[PDB]
Amino acid sequence: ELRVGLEESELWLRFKELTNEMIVTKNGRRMFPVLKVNVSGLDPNAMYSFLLDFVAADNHRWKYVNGEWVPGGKPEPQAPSCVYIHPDSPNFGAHWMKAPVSFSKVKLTNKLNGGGQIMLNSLHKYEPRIHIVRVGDPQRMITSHCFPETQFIAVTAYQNEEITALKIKYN
Ligand SMILES: O=C(c1ccco1)N1CCN(C(=O)C2CC2)CC1
Repeated sequence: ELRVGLEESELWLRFKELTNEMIVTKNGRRMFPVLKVNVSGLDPNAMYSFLLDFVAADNHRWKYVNGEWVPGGKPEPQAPSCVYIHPDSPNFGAHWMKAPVSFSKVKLTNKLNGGGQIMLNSLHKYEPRIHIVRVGDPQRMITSHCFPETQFIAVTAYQNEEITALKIKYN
């Protein structure tokens, strides 16, 4: 059976309990924690590409008020479709399953200024989603897993000083 497990789930849950934040910048900022998954039940012989996108979680934006995240108004129009191709793509099942798949180089941005970046709306909540695309498949089979532990609010600057401190502690 195909199984995609979140790595460092305990670390992600430490951030999620505070409400996770990821910085977005003009030039793009790498994530901490880094999304990493373990994979079993691929065809070791088949070739696959790994894609990453970010799904908008809510029909509203968020605001940090009195040390609490609360609904902060109507959402901006959805960020454009941005898919990140894992740089090991395409590769054998055996490649993806032999060691955890790390999305260490993906950059989150609030400006479409190129460079394979992911455009996100500040003060909106997103949930990372990984797609496994089988290569040379006339049916273009794709599997999609969501990672609820990895939900975060995109921010131009950290709102919660406990998040700022956590990011420094574990990174
Ligand atoms: O789908 C399965 C699974 C396990 C047994 C039968 O199916 N898993 C395990 C739980 N997962 C995690 O990411 C763990 C929290 C870290 C996702 C993958």
